Amino acid sequence: MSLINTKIKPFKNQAFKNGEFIEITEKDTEGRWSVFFFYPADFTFVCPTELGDVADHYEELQKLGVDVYAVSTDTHFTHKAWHSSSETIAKIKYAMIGDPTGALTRNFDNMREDEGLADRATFVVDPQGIIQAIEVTAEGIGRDASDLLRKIKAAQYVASHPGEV
Amino acid sequence: MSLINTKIKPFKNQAFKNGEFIEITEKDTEGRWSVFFFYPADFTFVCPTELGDVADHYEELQKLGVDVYAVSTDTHFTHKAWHSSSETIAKIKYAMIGDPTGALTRNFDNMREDEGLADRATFVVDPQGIIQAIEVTAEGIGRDASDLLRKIKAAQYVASHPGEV
Amino acid sequence: MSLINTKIKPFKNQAFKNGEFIEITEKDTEGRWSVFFFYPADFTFVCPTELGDVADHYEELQKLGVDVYAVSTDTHFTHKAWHSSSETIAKIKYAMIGDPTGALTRNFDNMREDEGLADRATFVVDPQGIIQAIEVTAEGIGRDASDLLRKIKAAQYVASHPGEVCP
Amino acid sequence: MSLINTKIKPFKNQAFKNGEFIEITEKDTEGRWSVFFFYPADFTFVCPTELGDVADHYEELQKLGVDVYAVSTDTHFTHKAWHSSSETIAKIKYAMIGDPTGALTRNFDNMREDEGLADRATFVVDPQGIIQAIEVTAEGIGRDASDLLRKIKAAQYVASHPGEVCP
Amino acid sequence: MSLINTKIKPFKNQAFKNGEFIEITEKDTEGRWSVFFFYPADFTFVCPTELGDVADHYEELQKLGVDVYAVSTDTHFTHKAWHSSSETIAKIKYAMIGDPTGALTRNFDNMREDEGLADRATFVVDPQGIIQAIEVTAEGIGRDASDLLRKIKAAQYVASHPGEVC
Amino acid sequence: MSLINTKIKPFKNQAFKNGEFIEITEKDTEGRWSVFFFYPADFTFVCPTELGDVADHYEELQKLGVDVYAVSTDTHFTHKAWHSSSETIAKIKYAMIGDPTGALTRNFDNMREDEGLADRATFVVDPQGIIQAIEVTAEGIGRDASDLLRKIKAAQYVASHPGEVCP
Amino acid sequence: MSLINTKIKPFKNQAFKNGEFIEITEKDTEGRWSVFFFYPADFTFVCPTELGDVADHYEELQKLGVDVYAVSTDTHFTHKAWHSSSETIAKIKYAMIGDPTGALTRNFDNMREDEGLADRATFVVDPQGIIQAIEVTAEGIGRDASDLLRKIKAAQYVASHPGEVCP
Amino acid sequence: MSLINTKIKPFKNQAFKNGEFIEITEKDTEGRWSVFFFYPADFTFVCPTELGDVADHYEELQKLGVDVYAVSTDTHFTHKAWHSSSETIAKIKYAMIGDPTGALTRNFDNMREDEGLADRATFVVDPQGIIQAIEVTAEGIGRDASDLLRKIKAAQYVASHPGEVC
Amino acid sequence: MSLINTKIKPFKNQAFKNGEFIEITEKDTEGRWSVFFFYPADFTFVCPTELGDVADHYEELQKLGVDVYAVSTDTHFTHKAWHSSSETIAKIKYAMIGDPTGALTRNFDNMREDEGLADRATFVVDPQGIIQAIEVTAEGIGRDASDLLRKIKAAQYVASHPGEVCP
Amino acid sequence: MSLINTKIKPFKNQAFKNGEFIEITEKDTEGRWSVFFFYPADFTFVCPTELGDVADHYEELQKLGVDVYAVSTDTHFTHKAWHSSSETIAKIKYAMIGDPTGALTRNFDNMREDEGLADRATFVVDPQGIIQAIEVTAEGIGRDASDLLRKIKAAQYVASHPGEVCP
Repeated sequence: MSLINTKIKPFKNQAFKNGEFIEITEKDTEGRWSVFFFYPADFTFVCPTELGDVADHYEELQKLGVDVYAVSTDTHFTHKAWHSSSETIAKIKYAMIGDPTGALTRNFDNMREDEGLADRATFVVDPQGIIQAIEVTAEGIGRDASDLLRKIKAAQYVASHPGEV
Repeated sequence: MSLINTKIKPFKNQAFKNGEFIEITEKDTEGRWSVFFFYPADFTFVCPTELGDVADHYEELQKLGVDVYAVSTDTHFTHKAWHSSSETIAKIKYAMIGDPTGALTRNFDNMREDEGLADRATFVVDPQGIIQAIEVTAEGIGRDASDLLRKIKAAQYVASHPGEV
Repeated sequence: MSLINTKIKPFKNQAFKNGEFIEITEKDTEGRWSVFFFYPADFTFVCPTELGDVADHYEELQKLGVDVYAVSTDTHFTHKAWHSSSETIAKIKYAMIGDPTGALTRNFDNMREDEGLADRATFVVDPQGIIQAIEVTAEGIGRDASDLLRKIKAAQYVASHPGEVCP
Repeated sequence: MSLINTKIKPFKNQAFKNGEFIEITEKDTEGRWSVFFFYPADFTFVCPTELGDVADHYEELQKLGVDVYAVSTDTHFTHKAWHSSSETIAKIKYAMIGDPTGALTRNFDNMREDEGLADRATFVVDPQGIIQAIEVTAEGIGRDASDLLRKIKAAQYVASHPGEVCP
Repeated sequence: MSLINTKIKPFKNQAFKNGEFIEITEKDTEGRWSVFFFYPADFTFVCPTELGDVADHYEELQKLGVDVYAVSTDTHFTHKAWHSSSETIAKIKYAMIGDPTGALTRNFDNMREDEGLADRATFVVDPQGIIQAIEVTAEGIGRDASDLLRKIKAAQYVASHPGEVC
Repeated sequence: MSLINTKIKPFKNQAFKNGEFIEITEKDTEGRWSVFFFYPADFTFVCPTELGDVADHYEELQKLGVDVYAVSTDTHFTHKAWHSSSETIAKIKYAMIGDPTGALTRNFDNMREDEGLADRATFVVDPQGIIQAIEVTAEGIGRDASDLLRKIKAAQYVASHPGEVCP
Repeated sequence: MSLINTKIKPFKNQAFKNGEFIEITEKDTEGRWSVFFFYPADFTFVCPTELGDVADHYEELQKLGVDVYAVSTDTHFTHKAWHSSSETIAKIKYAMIGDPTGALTRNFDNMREDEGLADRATFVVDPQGIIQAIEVTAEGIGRDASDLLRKIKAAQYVASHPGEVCP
Repeated sequence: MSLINTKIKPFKNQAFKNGEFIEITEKDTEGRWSVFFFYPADFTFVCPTELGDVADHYEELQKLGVDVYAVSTDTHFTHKAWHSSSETIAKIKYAMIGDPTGALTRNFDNMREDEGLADRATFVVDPQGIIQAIEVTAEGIGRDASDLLRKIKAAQYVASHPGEVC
Repeated sequence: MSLINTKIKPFKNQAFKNGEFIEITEKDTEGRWSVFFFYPADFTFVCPTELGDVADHYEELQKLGVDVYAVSTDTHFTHKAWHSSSETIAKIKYAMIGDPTGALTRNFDNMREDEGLADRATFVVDPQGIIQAIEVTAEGIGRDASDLLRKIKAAQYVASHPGEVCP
Repeated sequence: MSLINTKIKPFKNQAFKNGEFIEITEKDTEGRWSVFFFYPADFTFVCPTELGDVADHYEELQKLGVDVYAVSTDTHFTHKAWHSSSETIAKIKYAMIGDPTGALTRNFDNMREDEGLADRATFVVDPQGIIQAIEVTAEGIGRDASDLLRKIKAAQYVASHPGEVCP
């Protein structure tokens, strides 16, 4: 059974956001468009072009009323260090959630059970909590932020206008 | 458990391809890059911009050595009629698979069990049979063919060069 | 476990009738004689002589107080397209139900599980919902509408005169 | 889970035919067209027009290479007595199978479980054993043999010459 | 797991009695001694000596306040035909129950599953519904009606005079 | 499920016979007619008319090649005492089996579970081990040995002469 | 799991006592010291020295307020016969319980399952129903009534005088 | 579900015997009469009359070819301390087994689960390993060694002279 | 599933303290710092340096408001005898708990299942009942009380003043 | 179910050591003294005094023939970053294992299931693989490396002189 068009499960995770630690839950996503951006690990040799691309469009997403949540199995302590260490990660101003339990990752059925890391997946959730769009990729295959931006605009248009030609 | 990075299951489905009925199986996908394009139904009032967009890039995909498989719960008899009826569907020259049993749709966990139709999903499969990229969307939210094209080129680059910076 | 002389199971399917879509249920059948006409698929190369033959007698069936329900595993969107495409299907004035779930087909135990299509079966249901006549045929074997009419008239005769047969 | 286009299940029943008892199995039906004719009970007040109709066409069915098997839940001993009793049943020259177990009746899914009798169903089986036509009716609703004969000729035509007919 | 000294299960069966069809249930057996006489089938070549014997003793049984119920897997329509056909069955004044479902036969655990016919068994049921005597035999083995009559008289004596210690 | 026309289950019980103890098994019943005579208990106040009646016919039964086995849930030690105690039981020359475990009683489905005693049942078994006749009665209802003797002669006749049809 | 220091399970058995039958239950043991004396069978060739030894001390046990219950898997009818038969058993004035169902024997976990008889066990139960002493032996090994009497006096002493510490 | 007439389960336990530690197993009991004497605990205020009685009769038991094994849930280290401490326990010449695991106690179904101590029970085991006599009592109830001695002699007589019918 | 940072499970054990027996439960540890000190057995040849070390620091622990509980699988009766026997154990003024059930030992997951003795483990529990420090060693490896004392002072400091220390 | 004196379970984890990644298994530990040092997370604000204190004594441990294994639930990619970031972690010359699965942490029963991080535990393993010493502490309570060294030397002394303690 697919996760498309289903309500997101509850959670409690700590996160790093613009130099301050915070706690996000499913309560925070209510009445807001949410974007859960899963990625495997921090401090990897792979280019963080995907996270940096979303950082560029984050001003645009905030104007649409869309929150962004970068998720990974590393701790939020690690996210703070990787923000200060890397130049590309310094650009992001959205919440970077840590999921050492893996609970939030397993809610979206997105766990590499052998590696203990999250697969590369992007989810789009409406104010009601229902998942409207999913995108999963293998390693080395990037996901485009401008493509994501179009999918969100389409989702907001459908919620506004049911049954268009 | 996710379908990402798993081998595709076996199948036997009839299909319509450039004016001729044919039978495709998992044997045909072996040694070839395959793209399974799921969509709910034929003769709907919704614009088939997604199928028409892939038709434009089909010349380009064939040069990369990539086969395309449009899948739906309607019969292959219905696919022939919709090819002759519609102008946008007349453009496609790839196989349009019919899945009235739903077996091929349920192999990819992509069934609307209430409606008896397939969800809007796109899959990318390598010559080995392993799924490298997944994209699922709700109705009204289109998927971009140029975005898909980039994800395939990336997948072929990774298969060629393991462990790039 | 014969399916004859049993009350029809409840259902909720979308259908196409006279250029507009409608929702049909078991609530619509009660209080009226119903005829569920199953066929495997739309846009098949085999002729719809059976479907067109019922369309000719539909004026007589409506006069008798009998509704007709053409059922198939295709969508109602296809039923609209196949109505405009073919001449024989353009004669159809009754509802053409779509059953992509197969639920309505499985209620009558009439599903080809391998193919995922309905078998060629015709059922006659009284106002109470009880099935009084069944006719199932293989591919290529035609179902006569004139014989169907005779069975309907016989069923209505027995309903009007219960236990008054063969003296 | 329809019985149409499926191979018949094996059986072993006693039967009465032309003044002597015989044992009939699924092996007797092999390589030959068979017609299983079910009816509820013997010595009923209902007129056996359906049994008599097939008896008239039996000479014509034997020319087509078609065997007929009348089946009921009564014993083969009972069938012999009903042959000597009624003048309509005296016309019967085909085998009258007794099915007190109900096994043969339940193989065709044609048992009135609460009554312990078979329903009025007619089946057409090809030499391969595959069921090509089914016809079930309620009490009082007659099954005409002329339509059955037409269905058999159609079935034999499709088996002989696949790839037809109308486009 | 025996069937002796147990209350009979409820049932609904059609039967033929003196040129007329009737419906018997467990309600009809209440407040009366009953005798369920199972036999395999009608119109068989085997001698109907067993049913003919009970027909002779039926006058005696009706005096004792005992009803007789001949049960079989054949229909009640056949019982009527077999009554007019045979001269031995013409002596039958008691009810001939038809059990095509087999439910009544299955209540007494007396069914040949592979044959679909009832085994030749005899049961004696008191007014309370409790089974007091059981007799089962194989094909060709005769059941004596005079011995049955003796058992019924003994059953009625014990019910009337319980705890008489010899 | 009926026990008529079924092979007896295997057993190993201790028994008292003719002033000495012996062990009886299903091996002893092979190739011989056997009669299993169940009764509830020893030293009861009820008159043992049933056991004494069989003892009178035991001389005749041995000429027919028939063994008798009186079974009960009491010990074989108790049977020896009851043989010496009562004058009616002193007539018995056949084996008196004790079944304190109740295994042999439960093989014939003849146990009063709440009481822990056997019901009054009599079984006739042929040399093959198949049960040909069953007779069960309630307390106070006597079982006739003359009728039992008659049933055995009928059983031996049918075994020797299969399928006798009377003219 | 040990049965020592546990409340006895409920039961309802028929027993022979002093020339007449009676029904014993767990209700009868309430508010009184009880002694359950198990032995395998009646009319055995083994000398009943154990039962006769308790009969000698029964006069003394009744002064202590102690009831005795001789239990066995034989019927109470058999106990009456064995009371009249043997001279050693004629001494017994306490209740001789019969347990053909074996329920009371299995309450004390004292059944030879393969044999269908009780083992040689003796239990001492206080007014509360709690088991204070257990004594089990094999065949041929005698149980002393004098030692049993001593154990009861010790049990009554401890019940009256809890936690006695010797200086 | 009784423990009478059943072969003893195998075991491995440390024990104290005559100022020296030893390891006893089921192998040591083979070909010899054994007496497993369970008691709850060491250093208790209750009188050790039961163990003292067996110590007096131990010479008699060794003549009969009978070994004695005093078992308890305490360690064998404590048994040594309790041997030197008390004067009644100083009479003990037989082995004092320690069973802190409780395995040997659980083999005889003789454990107070909530207390974690063994119930006061006595067992008599023949050379074959079969249990011939069992005796269990509650706290404060004395076990007689002279009666135990009588049972052992009776057990040896029956083994020697089986089927002597009086 | 670590025991660190978890509330201790409830118990009820007998113990010896200053020449008299007492019952200790989880309720006695409430509102007070507790130290559960496990060791395998009494009267062992191994030198009790670890027991003696804590006895020297017990006066210092009582000032900090810390109770000490020496635990083993031996009985509380045994602990009394070992107190009078050894001169090192004579220094003990804290409670010596006996755990013959092993329940208290198994609550801390500290049982040598094959030996039936406790392992050499030391636990530190706060007034809330939460375990703040664990230390387990093998046979021969000593646990020093000076390090334990330091760990307790650190635990009391963190409880008093959260938010430390080094960045 | 104490974890002391048990053979360590097999594992396969990635690790960081001296600026390069390596794979460590139970195969690497056998034949050598090993020390598994668990800590909850990298880049925590709390000081790594415990981790730096072991780095000071690592020259002495390598001389004693002892390997050190720092374990945590973070990736080995973070261990490399935290090595370059902090001064105290730059002193680390031994392997720092990553355990994102938590498998290695769950082998030692040292997982905070709520937080998904390892508890502060230190284990000492001999060449045979048997665990000889365990030390677990809460957050804020320091683990002394000088005390750890003493336990190691004690474990090696007992291994060299088995059963030669405390005379």
